[PDB]
Amino acid sequence: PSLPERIDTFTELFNYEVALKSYDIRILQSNYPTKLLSPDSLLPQTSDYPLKDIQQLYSLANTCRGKLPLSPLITEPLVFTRAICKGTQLTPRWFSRSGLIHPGGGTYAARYVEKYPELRPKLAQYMHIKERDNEEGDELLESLQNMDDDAINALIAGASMFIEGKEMWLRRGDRYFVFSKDVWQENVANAGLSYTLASQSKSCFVKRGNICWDVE
Repeated sequence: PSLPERIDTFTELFNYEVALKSYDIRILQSNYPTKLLSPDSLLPQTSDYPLKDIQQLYSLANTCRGKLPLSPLITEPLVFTRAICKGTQLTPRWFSRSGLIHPGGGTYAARYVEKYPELRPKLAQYMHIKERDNEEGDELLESLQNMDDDAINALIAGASMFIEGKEMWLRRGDRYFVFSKDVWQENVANAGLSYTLASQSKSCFVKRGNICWDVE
């Protein structure tokens, strides 16, 4: 049987009621916007802006005075930077409607809570998962925080499947189901498959998520 056919067989060998746990995808997406999951959100974003505007923004952040950047492209970072300077309240709705990510990398919310620590509980949901200490002991948040780049990027892409450490996540219907290796590795073998992780593969001809599939 063809490789895509064997991969279909594989997904059919699971009893989705034996999953270790599952998550509703719609709720995951509403709670964790792509930008709060992506590794690249932590890196500087200054390249998406005119250089002169970024230079003026840094001067404003560093001194709270000077000439104001004229690009319409810099409105949100300008409003944020001026708010810090002038002690202006930024509401949860402001963060929720924003682009979330500060030009310097990381989130508006994380910088705001660094200035006003009392707001950490109210604004945590607008911070990047890697900026959060999980003081709440939230199981899904902790699960997401433990994913390496290739796994979290598979999740961001809505991949049909991906390996997370020793567990496999499988999309079925409106949920992701998580299975133990006792189950999923047996099903690999019984579907007539073998696999390598994308980060380990030297040739990844048939890719799903971070999984490089081949025949057994």
